[PDB]
Amino acid sequence: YLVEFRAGKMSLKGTTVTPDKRKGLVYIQQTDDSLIHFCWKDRTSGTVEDDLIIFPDDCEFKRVPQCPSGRVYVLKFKAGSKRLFFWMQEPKTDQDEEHCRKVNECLNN
Repeated sequence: YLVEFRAGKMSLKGTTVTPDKRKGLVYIQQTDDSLIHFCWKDRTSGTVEDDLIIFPDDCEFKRVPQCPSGRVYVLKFKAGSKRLFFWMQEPKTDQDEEHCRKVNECLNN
């Protein structure tokens, strides 16, 4: 994996963005066709539930500022305003911003 870190996901439940409680792993992998996949894996089951091919400039990964936990990040698509939300699961917050920087580097490089 190019980048990996502990994080939960969220889903739209009707109109409502709803955090998924499961322990998860976000990772980015380059496949042998040279494409870049942004993925989310359920740590308990091992199942990869999300696998998105991302090209440079498609996305920006960013902290969501108004969340009091400070742990919520969004993968925002520049075309269509599609958004995927994640919440950091490492117990200390020290590495959150570095994980975020590494995501943007891997996707845009």
